[PDB]
Amino acid sequence: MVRIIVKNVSKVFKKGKVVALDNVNINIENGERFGILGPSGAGKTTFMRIIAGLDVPSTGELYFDDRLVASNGKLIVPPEDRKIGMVFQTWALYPNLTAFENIAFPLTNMKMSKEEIRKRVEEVAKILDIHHVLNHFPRELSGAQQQRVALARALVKDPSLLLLDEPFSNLDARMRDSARALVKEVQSRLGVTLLVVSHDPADIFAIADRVGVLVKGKLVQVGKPEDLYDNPVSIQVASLIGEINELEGKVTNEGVVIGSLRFPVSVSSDRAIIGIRPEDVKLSKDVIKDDSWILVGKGKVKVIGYQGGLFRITITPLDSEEEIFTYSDHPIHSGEEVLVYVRKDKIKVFEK
Repeated sequence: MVRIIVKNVSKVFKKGKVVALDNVNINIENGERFGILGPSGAGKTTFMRIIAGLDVPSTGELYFDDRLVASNGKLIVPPEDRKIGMVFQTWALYPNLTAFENIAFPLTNMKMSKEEIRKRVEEVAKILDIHHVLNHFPRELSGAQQQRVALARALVKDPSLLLLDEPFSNLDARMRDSARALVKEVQSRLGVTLLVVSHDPADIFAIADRVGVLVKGKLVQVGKPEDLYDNPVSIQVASLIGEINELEGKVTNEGVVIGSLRFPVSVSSDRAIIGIRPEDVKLSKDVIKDDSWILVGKGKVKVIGYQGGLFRITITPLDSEEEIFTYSDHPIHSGEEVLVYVRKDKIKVFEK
């Protein structure tokens, strides 16, 4: 419902000594689901605060449609006038207001009568299925209910933009898929532009259609989540978007050599960084009969972990301390020599 133009936006702290954002440029389209991933919670939150109007660019400009809302150290349109709904891990519910009172709060000075406020709060509460707990204080609500009250609070003034900063991090892991699905449903129903920032790529894959990755205050890649996943511009982006094994080796005519492993790829430099995701690795004790996998050499099991009902098997090549982990239905015990296969088209390689 609103287009966001981020034009050469920079943000410094400590009188210039810290550069949290460095010349960020993004054009977010009306109704787009956009995500930001990156190593710095603070930097991502800084970006989010600038979009919300809780902070301003040190240099550069920010537009909502064609309206200049902030520019070069000046706040031009404050948050309450930007048609934004915020679901921020750091913006909690007021503990001594009931759910109703929490949801009604943003309407206090919106020139609405008592009945108008009640009708609006009840309407939103019904849609988010918390109408029946409106009289409860937050402490007496379940985690999912608190999430829903926070979302109702964000939606009560009918925003054009929904901003989410670590929105599911208060919830038990088991409840997050439901919460992500609810946010997806809300966005579809309202058609709001949506911006989500998170440390967790699962939030990005679930909700965002286009994602930018922030490293050291710089937007280093922008694209569909699957494109960042399969075609990352760097090993750092590769790891931000999902699990990956990072190995360093020597470039040779026969491939990149890492001890007893050799990957059939090359780069122009003397050494290379190999990226291979755990799903793109398979181990065996003898050759397999499957031409969709290629042999890269021998390895030895170093250690096994157990997670999600699967065995996390870590190997190293012979004559190397570099590690590769993968997940399996069955264990291969520590010290065992194995053959290492990978998906050829999934090997990522970068110059060192």
